[PDB]
Amino acid sequence: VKKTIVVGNVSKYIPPDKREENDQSTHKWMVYVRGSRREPSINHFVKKVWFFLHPSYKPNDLVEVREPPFHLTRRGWGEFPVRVQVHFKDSKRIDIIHNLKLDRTYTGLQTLGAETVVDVEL
Repeated sequence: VKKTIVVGNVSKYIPPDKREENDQSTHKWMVYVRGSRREPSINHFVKKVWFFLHPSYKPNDLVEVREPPFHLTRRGWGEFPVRVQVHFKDSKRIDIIHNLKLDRTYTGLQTLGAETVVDVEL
């Protein structure tokens, strides 16, 4: 019946020397869809997830993940709203907007950006 869905992102700063010749991206970010802290795995009631990205990611601005974990990894230089559509196995689809937050430690280590928490009724 009642389930918690968390859409979050981590990111790491890419130091200037470690950036690819043809890629001016400052960060590598990962958006994730998980359950509660108590039940992080959502594979048993989530069929797949669609990630709707910023137009700059065209033609790959819509990414489908059907196999857990429900993660998307990309490089970028900007914060934008990531639209996440979660498809449930029994019943139905819900849209979650996650405002991507990029690392400001500038350590080059992966840090938690932000988490968007929603309660779904099913």
